[PDB]
Amino acid sequence: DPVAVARGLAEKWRATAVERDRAGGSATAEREDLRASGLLSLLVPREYGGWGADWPTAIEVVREIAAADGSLGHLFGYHLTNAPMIELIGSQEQEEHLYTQIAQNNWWTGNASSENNSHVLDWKVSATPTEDGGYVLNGTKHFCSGAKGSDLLFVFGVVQDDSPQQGAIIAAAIPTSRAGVTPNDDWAAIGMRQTDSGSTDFHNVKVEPDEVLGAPNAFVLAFIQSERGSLFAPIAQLIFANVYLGIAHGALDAAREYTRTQARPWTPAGIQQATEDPYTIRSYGEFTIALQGADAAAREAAHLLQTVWDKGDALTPEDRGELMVKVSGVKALATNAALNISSGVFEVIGARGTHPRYGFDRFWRNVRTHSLHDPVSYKIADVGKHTLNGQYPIPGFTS
Amino acid sequence: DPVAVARGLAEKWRATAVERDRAGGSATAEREDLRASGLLSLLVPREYGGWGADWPTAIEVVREIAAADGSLGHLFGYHLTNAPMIELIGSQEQEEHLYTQIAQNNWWTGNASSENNSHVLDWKVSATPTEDGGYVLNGTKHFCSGAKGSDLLFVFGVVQDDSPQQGAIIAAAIPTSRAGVTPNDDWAAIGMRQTDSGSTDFHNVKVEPDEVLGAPNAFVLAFIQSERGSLFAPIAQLIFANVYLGIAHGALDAAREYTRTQARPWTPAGIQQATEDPYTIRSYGEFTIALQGADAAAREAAHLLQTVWDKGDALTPEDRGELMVKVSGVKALATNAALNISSGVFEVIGARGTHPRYGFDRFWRNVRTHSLHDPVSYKIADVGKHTLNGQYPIPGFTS
Amino acid sequence: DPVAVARGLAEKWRATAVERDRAGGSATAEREDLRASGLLSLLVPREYGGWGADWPTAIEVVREIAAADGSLGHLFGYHLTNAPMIELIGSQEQEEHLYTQIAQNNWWTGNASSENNSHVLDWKVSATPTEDGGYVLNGTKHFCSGAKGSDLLFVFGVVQDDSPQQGAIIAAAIPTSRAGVTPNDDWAAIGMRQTDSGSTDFHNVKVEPDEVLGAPNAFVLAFIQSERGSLFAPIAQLIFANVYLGIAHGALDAAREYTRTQARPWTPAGIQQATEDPYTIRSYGEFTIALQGADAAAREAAHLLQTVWDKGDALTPEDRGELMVKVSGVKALATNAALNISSGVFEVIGARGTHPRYGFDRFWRNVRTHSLHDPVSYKIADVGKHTLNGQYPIPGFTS
Amino acid sequence: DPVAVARGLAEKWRATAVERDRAGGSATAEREDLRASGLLSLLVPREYGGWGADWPTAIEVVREIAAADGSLGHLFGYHLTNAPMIELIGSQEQEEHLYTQIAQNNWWTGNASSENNSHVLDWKVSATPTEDGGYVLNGTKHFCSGAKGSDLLFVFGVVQDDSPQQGAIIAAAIPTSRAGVTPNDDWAAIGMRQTDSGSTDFHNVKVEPDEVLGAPNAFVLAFIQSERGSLFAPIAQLIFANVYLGIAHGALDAAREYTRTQARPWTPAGIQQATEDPYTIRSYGEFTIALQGADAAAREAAHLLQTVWDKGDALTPEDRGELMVKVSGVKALATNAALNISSGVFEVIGARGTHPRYGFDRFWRNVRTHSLHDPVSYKIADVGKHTLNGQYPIPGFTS
Repeated sequence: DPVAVARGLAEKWRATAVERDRAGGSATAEREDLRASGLLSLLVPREYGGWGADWPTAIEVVREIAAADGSLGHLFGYHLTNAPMIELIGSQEQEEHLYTQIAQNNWWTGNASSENNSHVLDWKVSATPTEDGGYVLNGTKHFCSGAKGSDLLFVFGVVQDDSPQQGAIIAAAIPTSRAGVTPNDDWAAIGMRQTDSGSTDFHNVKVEPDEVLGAPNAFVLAFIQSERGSLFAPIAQLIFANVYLGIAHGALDAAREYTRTQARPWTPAGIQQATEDPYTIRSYGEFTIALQGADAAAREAAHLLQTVWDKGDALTPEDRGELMVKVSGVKALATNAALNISSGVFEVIGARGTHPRYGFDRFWRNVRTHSLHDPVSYKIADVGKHTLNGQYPIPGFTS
Repeated sequence: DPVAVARGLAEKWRATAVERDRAGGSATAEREDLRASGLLSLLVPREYGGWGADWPTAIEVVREIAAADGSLGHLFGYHLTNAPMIELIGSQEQEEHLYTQIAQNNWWTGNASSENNSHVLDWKVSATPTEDGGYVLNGTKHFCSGAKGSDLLFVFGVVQDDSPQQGAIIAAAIPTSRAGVTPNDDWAAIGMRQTDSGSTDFHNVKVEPDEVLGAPNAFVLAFIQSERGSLFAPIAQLIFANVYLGIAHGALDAAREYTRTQARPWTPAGIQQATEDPYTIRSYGEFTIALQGADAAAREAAHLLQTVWDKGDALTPEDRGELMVKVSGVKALATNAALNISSGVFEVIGARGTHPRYGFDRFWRNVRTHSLHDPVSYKIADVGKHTLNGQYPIPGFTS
Repeated sequence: DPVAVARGLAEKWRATAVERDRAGGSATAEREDLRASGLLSLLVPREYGGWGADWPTAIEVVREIAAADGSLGHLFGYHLTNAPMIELIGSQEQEEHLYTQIAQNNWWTGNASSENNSHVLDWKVSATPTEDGGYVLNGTKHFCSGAKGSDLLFVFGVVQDDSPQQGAIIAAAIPTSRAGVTPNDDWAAIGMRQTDSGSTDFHNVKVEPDEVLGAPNAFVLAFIQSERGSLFAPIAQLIFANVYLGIAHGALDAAREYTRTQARPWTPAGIQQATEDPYTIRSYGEFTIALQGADAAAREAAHLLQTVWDKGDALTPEDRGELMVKVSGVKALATNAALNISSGVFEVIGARGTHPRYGFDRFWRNVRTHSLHDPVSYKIADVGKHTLNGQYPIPGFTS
Repeated sequence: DPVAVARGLAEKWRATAVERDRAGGSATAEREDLRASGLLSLLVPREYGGWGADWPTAIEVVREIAAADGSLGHLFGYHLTNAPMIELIGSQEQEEHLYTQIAQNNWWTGNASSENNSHVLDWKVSATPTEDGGYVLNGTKHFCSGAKGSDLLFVFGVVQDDSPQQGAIIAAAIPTSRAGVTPNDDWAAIGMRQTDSGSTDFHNVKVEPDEVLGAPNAFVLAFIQSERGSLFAPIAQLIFANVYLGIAHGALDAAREYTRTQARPWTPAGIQQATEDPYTIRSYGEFTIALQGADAAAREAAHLLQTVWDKGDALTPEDRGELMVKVSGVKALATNAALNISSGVFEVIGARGTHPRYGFDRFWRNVRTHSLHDPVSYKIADVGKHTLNGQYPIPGFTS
C-alpha cells in the first residue's frame, strides 16, 4: 500500500519540517528516504518491476507527501511525470529498457525540459545533430526540476542550426552523470526552498541516437494533433494542483492542532475556550468547505485522466480538451483554496503562532511560490472559453 | 432512464418557465406532466411497482428538473423525501401497503411535518389520542411543502395533552382528501413561487391506528440514538443543495445562450465580439469553476448517503454524523455558488437582459428564497465544530 | 437645507415603496412631490432662481432619495446631470435663459441623448439641417431617461446626411411637448421599474437655431480635447455610483429594522435573541464596513469633482483624467458593495422576509438592473491602466 | 514638512530593506536616522520644543515609513502613541516636564504596558507600593513594543498585593536605563522582524511618586467613564490600520515597478507586453480600488480623531464610541486589503519575483504578523453591534 508508506515517511519528515524549510538547500536525507521506500517506481508498470499504480493512487501519494512537505511533494510529483514521457513519445524498446532501469535501480528522474515562456529559437539549450544520428547539447537550462540529485535526466534541446531540422524540439533521457552535464546548486526562493529548481549547464553533452525520445519535434507534433503526448500538460497540471491541496491540508491540520493545544481564547470577548469561539469555528468551517469542493473536483479529474490514459492512442482531441478544461478548473480551485487557507489559518492561530519555531508561514510561502509557475488567470480564461464558446485549450506544456 | 425522462419534461417546461414564474400560483399542468411521467415513484423499490432508483440517480433527476424550474425541482425533491420516512420509522406492513399505493396510483406525496424552529409544546398542530389507538389532529401547519395538490399527506402532531404521551411527536401518513384537512392556496414569496408552501388547517382530522408511523415520538427517539430515522436531515438537506445547484446550472446555461446570441460587445473598449471579451470569458470561467467544485462535492456526498443507506439498521452514530458533516459542506458550497452565479450572470448578460420577458432574475429569486429555509451559517459552524473539535451535529430536522 | 427636504420626501415615499415597485409604471405623484419641493433647481445657480448647491450637497440629496427609492434616485440624479450640459457646451445666453426657465417653472428635465454603444452613423435619431440654421429630428431613441414626464428634453441627433456636417452630433434642449415628440410608456425591467426609461419617437421635430447647444459635434470636440464638456461622464458616473450606495443603505436599514423587530433566533443553535447571534452580528459588521469604505471614496471623489468643476475652462486633461479614474473606482466600489449587501441582507432577515409584502428584493433588483448601464469590468480596467501604465480613460459618454 | 523628511528617510532605507528583513535583529542604524530626523517629537506640542503636528499629519508620516519598512512604521507609530498617554492620564506638571525631555533629548519612547488578553490579577508585572508613595515593579512583561532601544519606558504594573489598592493598574514613565529593567533581545517572528517586540524583565525596579501617571487604576477609571484616557485604543488601532495601509502601498508600488521593468508577458496567450495583459491590468485595478476605499476611510477616521481630541475633557461617551466604531471599520478594511494585496501582488510579478533578493514576501509577512495583535473578527463584530443594536464597544486597550 503506497499511500501507507507515504504516511510513514510523512511522520518521519514532520519532526524536521521547520528546520529544513529554514535551512533550504537540498533535502538529501529525505530524498534517500524516498528512494529507500521504493516509491520512485510507483507509476512504472509491475511487469518492469514497478508498482503499476493508477493515477488516482499516485496522486494520493503525492498529496500525502505534499502535506508533510511542499518541496518534497513537488520533487516527487514532478519525478512521477517524467517517465510517462517515455510511454508518450518514446519507442516500445526505450520503454522496456528505461522503465526497467528506473524500477530496478530506484532512480530519481529529473527535468531540464520545457522553457514554457520562450519561443523555441530563443531556448537556451541547443541540440546540434551528429552524423551518428545523436545530438550534442549546449547552454544553460535556467529553470529545472530535480536535476540536481537525479540519476536519469529528461532534457529538451532545440535545433538552432540552420539544419533542415531547425526549430525542432529534441527530447532525450540521458544519465545526469554524463560528462558536460552540471546541475548547479543554484536554487533560491521564498518558498519551495528544497525543490532543487536551479539551473543546469550543458557542455558538449552527447545524446546517443537511442537516447532520443521519438522523432525530432515529436512533442510539438503530438500537441498539434492532440495525440497521446498531449497528455503531458493535463498530467503535470493535475499533479501541481494536488501538491497545493496537500499543502492546504498540511496548513489546516497544523492550525487545528495548534488551536486545540496552544491557542488562547479572546477573554475581552468573554470567550473561555478557543475551540468554542464562534468565529474560530466559522473560519475552520470555511477552510474545510473550500477544500471539500476543491478535493472532490481533483478526484473527479483524476478518474477522468485515468479514463483518457486507458484509451491509449484512440483518444480524441475532444477527450484531451475536455480533460484539460477539467484540470484547468482544479488548478484554479486548488490555487485559490491553498492560498486562502495558508494565509487565513493565522487568524485562528493567534500572535504566538508567528514564532519562527512553528514555521507556520511555510505552507503559504510554498503555495505562493509554485502557484506562479504558470498564470492561474489563463487557467480560468481557458475554462471560460470552453464554457462560453466550446473552445479547447491550445495544447502546449502548460495547457 | 429516469434522467432522460426529466430532460424531456425540462424541455417542455422551458417554454413556459418565465410566464409561470410571473403568474405564481400552483403549477397544475406541470405537476400532471410529472405524474404522467411515472417519476413520482422513482425511489419506490421495483418490487412495489417503483423504479427502485439509487440516491445518486434520484438526485440527478432532481437536478434536471431544478435547472428548468426551481419550484418544480423543490416540489419533486421534497416529495421524494416523504415516502422514505415510511421505511425509516414505519412498520414493514405500512411499508408494503404505502409504497404500493404510491407507485400504483402515481401519488403526489405532501408534507405538513416539522416545525424546525419551534419547541414541540408550541407546535400549532395537536395530536389528541383516541381510544381506538389513533389520534385527532387540530390546528394550522403554517409552513408546508406540497400539501396542496397531494394525495398522501405526511403530518406531525404533538400530544399537547397532559397525556402520559405529552410532547411526543406523532407521525402519520393520511389521505389529503380526508375530512378536516384544508391545504390553503396561501403561498406568497419573491421566489419558489410555485412550490405550494402555504398553510394547511386541520380540523378534528382522524388518524387511524395503522396510519400512525412508528411509536409515539419515534422520530425524536431515532435522532437521539442516531438510528436509521436520523437519515432524514442528511437526505432533505442534500436534496436542497442539489436543487440550488440545478438552479445555478439553469442560470448559467441561460446566460451563456444569451451571451452567444443577444449580448453586445462593449465597443468603447474596442471589443468586437461579446464572446471574446476577456472579462466576460474570465467570469464564465469563475462560474464554471465554482460549480465544478460544488457539484463534485455533492456527488461524493450522494455516494456516501447511498453507502450509509445500504447499511440499514447497522449504521453507527459516526456514519450518520460524518454523512451530515459532508452534507452540511455541500449545502454551504451550493448556497454560495448558486447565489453568486445567479446574480453574477447579469454582468455578462448586459442591460437588455433585464427585460421581464427573459425572467433572468428568477434563478436568483428562487435560490435566494429557499436558501433561507435553515441558516447556512450553522451548516458552516457544524462543519467547523467537526474539523476543529471532532463534534457531530445534534440530529434534528435540519441537522 | 435641501438634504432635510429630501429626508422629508423619503419619509413620505416609504409608505408606498413596496406597492409602487410592484405596480411599476410612472411614479407620477412622487415626481410631483419632487417638483413641489423645489429640488429640481438644486444645481441651478442662485442668481437664476436655483439653490446653487455644490456637488457634494447635490449628491447627498440624490443619496437620500435613492435610499427611499432607487427609481426616483435615478430619475432625479439623471435630471441633475442635464442642465450642467448647458453650462458645458451651451452659450452664455442659452445658459441664462434655460437655467431661469427651469428654476422659475420647476421643470423636470429629461434625456434622449447618448447611444453609448453605437457608432454615430448608426444612431437611430437623425438631425437634418434646415436653412434657417436649425434641424429636424427623425427616428426613435430607444433608451431614454425620464423623457416621459419631462418639460425640457435634451436630445442628440446625428447629421446622417452627406451634409458637410455628416457624423456631427447635434445637441439640443427642446420642450418635450413640441409636436412630433412622443415619449412612449415603453419601459419594462426587473428593477428601476419607475425610471421611465422607454423609447421616444421623433417625427419631423423642429429644433430652432437657438435651441442648438454649441457648434455641431461640440460634445465630441470637448472629449477629444478634455475641455469642460468632458466633465459629463465623471458627473453622470459619480451620480450613478451614489444611487447604488443610497440603495445599499436603504437595504441595510430595512434589514436591520426587520432583524430587530421581526427576525427570530435560530433556536437549534441555542440562540435566544436574533440581535445576539454572532454570525448575524458579523454579517452586519461586513455590510457596514463595505459601505464605510465605498462611501468615504465617493465623498472624496465628490470633493475632487468640485475642485475640477471650479477650475472652469482652465482644467487640464490630467485634471479630468485623474477625476475620471477616481470616479471609476467609486463606480466599482459602489456596484460591488450594493450588489453584495442587497443580496446578503436576506441571510440576516430569514425565510419570512421573503414575503412580497416586504418587497425586500427590490433593492437588489434596482441595483442589479442599473449596474448594467455600462460594464463595471471596464471601470476596473480603466483604474488598472492608470495605476500600471499612467493611462487615462478615453473621454466619452461613460468614461 | 515632516512628511517630506519621512520620504527622505524612506529613500535611504529602501536600499537596505531586503537585507534588514532577512537579518532581523534591531534596526539600530535606522532608529538613529529617525532620532536624527527630529521626527520622534512629531506629536509633542511646539511649546515644549516638538512639532505640534495634528493626527492626520502624524498618520501620513507613519504611512510613509510603513511603506518603506513595516517594522519601522510599527516602531515609530507605537512610539507616537506613548507620550499622549501623559496628556491623557498624567498631571499638567508631568506633561510639561516629560514632553520637554522627549523633545529636547530626541528620546525614543518604549512600551511595556498592557497585557491585552490577561486578567489584571494574572498580569506578570506586579507593582508593590512603597511608603514614599512610589512602587517597585517585579516580573517579566512578555510582549513589549520598542522597549529595547528606548530612553523613556511606559510601564504598567498591577498591585497584586492584598493592598487596599489590589487589582489597580499602575502606569509609570521611567528611564529604560533604571536599574532592574532588562529589555531582552528576545523577539522572533516571521514578520515585523525589527520591531523589538520581545520581553522585558523587571527586578525591584523603583518607580518614584512623580513617575506614576495619574491615580492608581486611572486607566481603568478613564475607560469605564469614557473620559479622555479612553482615547487610547482608538489612537493605537488607527496607527496600526495605517501601518497596514502603508505596507499595502509599499507592496503595490514594488509590484508595479517590477511589472514594468522585469515581468515577462505570457507568450502562449499571445501577449507581447506584460503591462498590456488584460488580467494583469484588472488585478492592478482591484488592488488600487481596495486601497482607495480603505485609505479614504482611514483619512475620515483621522479627522474624526482630531475633532474628538480637540474637545479635550468635554468629549462624550458617544463621541468616543462613534470614533472607536469608525476606527474598528478602518482596522478591518486595512487588514483585509493589505493581506489581499500583499499576497495577490505575486500573481502579476511572476515566478522570477520569488527570488529572495527581491524580498517580495516581506510585505505579506509583515501584515500577516501584526494583523494578529488583536482579532479582526471582533473589530468586525463591534461594527455590527453598533449598526444593528446601537451598542458601543466596551472601552479597553484594544476596543
